[PDB]
Amino acid sequence: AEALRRDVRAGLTATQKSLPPKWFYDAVGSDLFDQITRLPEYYPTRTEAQILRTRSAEIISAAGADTLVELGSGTSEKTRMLLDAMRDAELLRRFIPFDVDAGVLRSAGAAIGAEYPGIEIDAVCGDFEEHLGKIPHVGRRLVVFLGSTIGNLTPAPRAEFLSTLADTLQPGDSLLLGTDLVKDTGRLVRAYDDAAGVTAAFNRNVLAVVNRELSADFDLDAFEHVAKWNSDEERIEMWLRARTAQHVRVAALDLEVDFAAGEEMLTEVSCKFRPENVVAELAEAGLRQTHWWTDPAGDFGLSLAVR
Ligand SMILES: Nc1ncnc2c1ncn2[C@@H]1O[C@H](CSCC[C@H](N)C(=O)O)[C@@H](O)[C@H]1O
Ligand SMILES: CN(C)[C@@H](Cc1c[nH]cn1)C(=O)O
Ligand SMILES: [Cl-]
Ligand SMILES: [Mg+2]
Ligand SMILES: [Mg+2]
Ligand SMILES: [Mg+2]
Ligand SMILES: [Mg+2]
Repeated sequence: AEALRRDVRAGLTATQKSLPPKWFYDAVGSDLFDQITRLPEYYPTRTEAQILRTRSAEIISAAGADTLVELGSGTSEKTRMLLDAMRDAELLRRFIPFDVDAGVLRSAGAAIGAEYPGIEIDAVCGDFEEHLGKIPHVGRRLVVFLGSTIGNLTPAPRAEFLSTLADTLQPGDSLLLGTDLVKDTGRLVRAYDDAAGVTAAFNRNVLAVVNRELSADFDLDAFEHVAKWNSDEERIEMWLRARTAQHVRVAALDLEVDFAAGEEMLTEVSCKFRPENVVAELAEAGLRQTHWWTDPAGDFGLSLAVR
């Protein structure tokens, strides 16, 4: 609660307004993201799923893990391919989902616990930039971070995250990391600006979160969804653009802020990767990439790495 107060105050009073994307993921937002994963324009989920379908047995063989830790786990739908391979290999003992959204952990924990009789479920609620120490150091761990969620951190915080995560890995542990790759810029923008309007609803939902949690009065349909490709930084950006001037009261903060007509507020970055740079970022964090896989079109990459 304090985290949200501080993030919203800092974000809305900055000259370039912004909100952190972790706050998209309340119950409504997590469900909207689940819908995003099945949009025709949003290739990341099905392409990473393709790689996992092909490579899960190999990944499990390489890792030899009895414990799957998943960061930003969400519904853990793709994760079931890894869990199935761990069960086939007679290795699976434990699943540790980690997420900021307590609801999605309760749902996924319940489902996975039932689908895999005899495995321990130990859900951890937290922010993966601050609370990795809540994850138990137990067993032989395959730590999984799918979806290119690592791209939702800009380069300095990403490097700090990776180094911190690397320092939690013991010998015998492995990191499986999904990274979305640089590609045609039209395909990229459309993946964040679908015909169905679902991404736009997901984006505007951060305003609903602030409205509810902090007693604010954002008018959601006064804000236009804008997805941009930033070619200098090689990242997708999501923005909310005020269609007309807006006066917003955030009552829990005793705060009033103004949006000019046309004023844009940054709600998310999604950094896109060049394959050879993924090796370098891992190495910088003290991790040796041991395997690299891509889908048949080269849209998406999956790394396995160790200390
Ligand atoms: N800072 C943060 N700390 C912990 N979880 C976060 C987070 N920011 C986002 N999340 C969670 O990470 C997930 C991002 S969406 C990705 C979901 C799923 N792993 C997939 O690959 O499809 C959501 O479940 C969201 O609630
Ligand atoms: C979760 N993260 C990987 C998504 C979040 C997202 C999807 N659409 C808009 N934002 C992405 O950056 O593609
Ligand atoms: Cl819009
Ligand atoms: Mg059996
Ligand atoms: Mg209005
Ligand atoms: Mg309205
Ligand atoms: Mg538009």
